[PDB]
Amino acid sequence: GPGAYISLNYHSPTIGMHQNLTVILPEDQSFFNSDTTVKPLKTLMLLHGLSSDETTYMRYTSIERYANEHKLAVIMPNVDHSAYANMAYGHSYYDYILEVYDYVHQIFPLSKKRDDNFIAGHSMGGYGTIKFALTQGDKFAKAVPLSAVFEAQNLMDLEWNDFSKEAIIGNLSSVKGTEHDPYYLLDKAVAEDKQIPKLLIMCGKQDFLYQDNLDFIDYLSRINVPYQFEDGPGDHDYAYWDQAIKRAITWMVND
Amino acid sequence: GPGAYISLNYHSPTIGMHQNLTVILPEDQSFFNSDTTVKPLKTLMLLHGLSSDETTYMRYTSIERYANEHKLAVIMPNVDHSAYANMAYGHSYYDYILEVYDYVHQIFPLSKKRDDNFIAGHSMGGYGTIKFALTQGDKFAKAVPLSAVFEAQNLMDLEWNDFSKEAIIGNLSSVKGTEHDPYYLLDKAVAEDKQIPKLLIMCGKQDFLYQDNLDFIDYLSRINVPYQFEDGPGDHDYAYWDQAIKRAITWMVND
Amino acid sequence: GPGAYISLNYHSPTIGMHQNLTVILPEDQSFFNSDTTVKPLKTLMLLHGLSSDETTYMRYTSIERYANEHKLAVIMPNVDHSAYANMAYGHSYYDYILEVYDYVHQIFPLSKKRDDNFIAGHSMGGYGTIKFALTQGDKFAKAVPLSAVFEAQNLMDLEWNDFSKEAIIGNLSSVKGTEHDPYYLLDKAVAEDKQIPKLLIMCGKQDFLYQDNLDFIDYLSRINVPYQFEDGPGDHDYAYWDQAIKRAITWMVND
Amino acid sequence: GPGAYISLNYHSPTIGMHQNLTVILPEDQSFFNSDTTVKPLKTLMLLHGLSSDETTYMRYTSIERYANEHKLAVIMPNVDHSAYANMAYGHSYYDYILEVYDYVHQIFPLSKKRDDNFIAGHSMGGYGTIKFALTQGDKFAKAVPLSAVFEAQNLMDLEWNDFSKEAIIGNLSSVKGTEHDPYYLLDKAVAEDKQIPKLLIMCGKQDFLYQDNLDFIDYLSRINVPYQFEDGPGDHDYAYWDQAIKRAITWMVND
Ligand SMILES: *C(=O)N1CCCC[C@@H]1c1ccccc1
Ligand SMILES: *C(=O)N1CCCC[C@@H]1c1ccccc1
Ligand SMILES: *C(=O)N1CCCC[C@@H]1c1ccccc1
Ligand SMILES: *C(=O)N1CCCC[C@@H]1c1ccccc1
Repeated sequence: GPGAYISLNYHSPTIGMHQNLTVILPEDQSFFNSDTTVKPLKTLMLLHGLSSDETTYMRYTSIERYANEHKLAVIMPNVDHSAYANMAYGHSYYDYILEVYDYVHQIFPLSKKRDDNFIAGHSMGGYGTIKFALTQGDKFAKAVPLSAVFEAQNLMDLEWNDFSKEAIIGNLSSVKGTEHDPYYLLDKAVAEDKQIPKLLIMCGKQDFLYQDNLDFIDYLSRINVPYQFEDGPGDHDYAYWDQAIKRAITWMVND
Repeated sequence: GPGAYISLNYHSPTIGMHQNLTVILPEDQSFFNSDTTVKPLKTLMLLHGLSSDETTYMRYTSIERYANEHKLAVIMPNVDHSAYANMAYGHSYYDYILEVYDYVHQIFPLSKKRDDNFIAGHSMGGYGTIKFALTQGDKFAKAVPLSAVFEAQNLMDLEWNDFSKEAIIGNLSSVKGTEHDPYYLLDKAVAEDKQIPKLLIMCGKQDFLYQDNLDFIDYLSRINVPYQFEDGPGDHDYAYWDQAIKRAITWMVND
Repeated sequence: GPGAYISLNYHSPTIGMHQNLTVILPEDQSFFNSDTTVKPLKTLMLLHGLSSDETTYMRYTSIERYANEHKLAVIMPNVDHSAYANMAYGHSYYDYILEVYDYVHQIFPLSKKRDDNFIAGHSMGGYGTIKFALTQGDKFAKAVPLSAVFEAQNLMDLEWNDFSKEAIIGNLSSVKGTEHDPYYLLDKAVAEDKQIPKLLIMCGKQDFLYQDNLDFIDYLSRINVPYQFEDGPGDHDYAYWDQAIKRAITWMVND
Repeated sequence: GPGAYISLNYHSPTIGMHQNLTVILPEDQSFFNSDTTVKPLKTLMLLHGLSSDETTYMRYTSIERYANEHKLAVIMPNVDHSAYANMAYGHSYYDYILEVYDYVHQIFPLSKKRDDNFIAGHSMGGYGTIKFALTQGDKFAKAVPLSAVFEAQNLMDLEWNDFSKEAIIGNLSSVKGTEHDPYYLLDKAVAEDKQIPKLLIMCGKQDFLYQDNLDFIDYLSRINVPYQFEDGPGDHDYAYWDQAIKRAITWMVND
């Protein structure tokens, strides 16, 4: 089963600039028959890590092959070094992901039902995934952080090439207890009885963030929030993310 | 002002291969608001000439700027050296254009009303435009051949690099009186009382097809088919088609 | 080390039209220092199968990841339904591959040494690979047919979607003894003592072309031409070609 | 004149992320002769304005047609909302432009002589053009600011969609006397007997930056810096920049 690979570049009203976006749209027989109603596809929002962009999942994995097999549309935006935040000094990249979600669901044949919408991503994108899962729980039925950063201070303190902590968080001395802290977002969601998407958290056992993942699922267990955790051999690279996204895609479309 | 520039590559069931396609999709406020119904856009099917492809209108004109002013969606397929024919030895490129039409109208917010759908193209694409206008009149309200080939044997006998006459028409010596002949298609459309689209025919006065164009509008006049004809200085190049397509787009979107 | 992914569209003098080409160019520190001459890279010409195009290796495999690991440049042209032949009724796609080879070696930092240049491909592209291996042996030190068609009459008689046998071979009754026959090309290469590139032949055991590959390597054995043959589980799909190409790239650069 | 349109995406060591870049590469015979030495092309570094990106010159002008006509290679990078600065809280985008210059001169057949290299851009890109002209005068023989901002404080105090002045300049209350201020860069270039490329300054008379351009040219004569200023009807839009780059390209190439 094949599909369409789509590169879109549009002027975003939220971030004030042209920006590239890539979309995988699997083929359906209704797309070629003008007398049939388009039946909308299940949709995955997929978020890249630091130093990656909207092209890197396509280049370094076989994701389109996996998505085609499962009739899953995949949306891959670009957010730079933003950590998926409305940046103190930068762009409103949190709001941007929400605009991308609304835009593709308006212009493409994508289901708008919560049960048909998922979010996933790796490293900074796993951090982004858990932030959206805990603040936009009504938009996604399932969320898949891969090799995620859950202790936000480890992301902000990283000395990554050309990376600016202050652009994201400004003057802030710590992120604990703020909108940047997944532990705070999680306590907030439980306290307000928000829907939390079904969680499949994956991380390779040789990954440097492996302890970070253990600490977070340990906290989830202690506050009685369900999840699936899958580890096994793997490091912090696209060889691991290629295999994990294949497993994640199978899990999201099947129950 | 702003819009989306879209590159699509999908596996076409009609031509049995992956093929690239370009789409210009102007922005509409309904595209960014999940609570409003999408307002479908007026749509232009735009056909390239021989040796061009799906990228060349973008590269050699400012078509996206003009389309954006008038909120006109533009579909630009690729058909190789086919002359928009179901080839004797090749691909079913006539059927391909009908497939592209149904496909983009299924997956994008494009109006399906006849009054909102137009077709245009230059040289071999003007030849294609008049063929679809005279055989698919129920799909297009307006048609704009630019520097078109109306006497088909000029194209079939043209001595262009790597161009194969026989791939298109096979062993046929002449194209007159066949599906490849716009005069025949025209006589059959009038004889069968088919709806024929509103016609704007343009061609520069220094173009080698100028006299070819004069012959065709003279025949249109003798069989009581209306048209508007625009000439003036210009040759067979993108300096002319950049100008001509800007004027054509204003004519299409305005009653 | 991540490198560059490059999409090129240029007007080909050989096939008389614009055509898309994709290139993977791994990073070399000399690319960032204007005062040095570029260290020319090893280069692989990679040929797609029928119904694929210049984007399908990127989309359905992780080839860029594998190429980056081995600092291997990769050239991926598009040749439609041509079977890499100068078509009886169509385009001169055999000559086209030679033009692509000359073009990318002129404009990119690619080694022009025979020992640094390789060719590979699957199905129709493995058939193309073996023809180029046996007719351009001075240009390639290694050749890797994957799931190749070696008995050409099976591809010509294949009834694939919109596939035209006469477009390639015209009025020929059979392909035995012609330029289209790899067995003839092999006998001719041995008879004239042409250099034959180092051969790695791969085919999945569940592939319908498996017996066709066994027949060909048996003939190679009987005329004392060396080769390495790799089978194992796998069918005729990109799941198989994703890791045949990963093994092939390791084999090509490590001699 | 036909040519190559090239999209490149590479992981930049300077800005720590994958980034897209577009390149226009006109044809020369030597690109198709394996036996001739490639003749290096004249090269234009072309800088977009605020809210544009690496695709917008190709989409909203006919620049490739003009460049092909004069055998001019054109490099179009993306620098987001950076104003071509090494940002206080962001990316090292000044250094990035220098990396791009070195990179494309290593991997493409581009002349490294000063007399063959030019720089141009509009609005924020005209501001960028004058900054590189006055700090990298040895890399460029000619520079063309189009509708530029010379009084840098107009750009920093601008109230544009999602635009962050503090990302660029930090706490600075004024830009005067700093690297962001073109008037200081000009006095320092004159003071240090630094080479100033030949200057063609263009601005439409209805452009809101027109008085800002008049002020700069009045200062240029006042201190003996030669220039040509070209005005005429035009506003701050791509309709004007389409003229102006067409005229600008003819001026730089012909000598
Ligand atoms: C993930 O996107 N991050 C970017 C570089 C590699 C992993 C890294 C990270 C490491 C440690 C803490 C947070 C982020
Ligand atoms: C138009 O598509 N054609 C391609 C090459 C230039 C003009 C040419 C044509 C010339 C004369 C008759 C038919 C086509
Ligand atoms: C390979 O490119 N061919 C295209 C379709 C799938 C395999 C097919 C082929 C099958 C049998 C004989 C020849 C070709
Ligand atoms: C140019 O790129 N700038 C972005 C918005 C429109 C013009 C604008 C600018 C205006 C005035 C001063 C500096 C920049």
